[PDB]
Amino acid sequence: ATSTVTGGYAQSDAQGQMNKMGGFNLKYRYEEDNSPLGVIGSFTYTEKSRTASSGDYNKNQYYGITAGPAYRINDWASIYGVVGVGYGKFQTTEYPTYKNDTSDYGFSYGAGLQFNPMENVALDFSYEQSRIRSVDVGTWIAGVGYRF
Repeated sequence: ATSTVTGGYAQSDAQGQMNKMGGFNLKYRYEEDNSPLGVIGSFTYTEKSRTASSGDYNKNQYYGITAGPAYRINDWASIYGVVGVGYGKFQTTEYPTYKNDTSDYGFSYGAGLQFNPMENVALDFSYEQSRIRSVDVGTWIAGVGYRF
């Protein structure tokens, strides 16, 4: 078997891709004892706030669980479709309105991409998109790290 040890930074941004909201990442899955079959785990954690001069004071955190396998077509690369849900319950934490009416989910989906590994280097990507009504969310995650 193998364990592809990856992690890195992510930007979950919504309503207009402009927001550094990430924290850390770790991806860690097991590989099969016959086929070249792996599994691919996204985990996101958002713990950034964004001042400038307006008052975007990012309350709450997101939590986002997306999953799928990874398998080769013949023997070039291993990529697959991955699917999940994203839950965040934010609030405007400046203007005299506080939490308005927040609470919804979005079914995150996209593809999970995994690169040709090394003996101490891995390169893993997820790109997940969700919608809430008429606000898109996009989240990319870098999985850089090792493999053994």
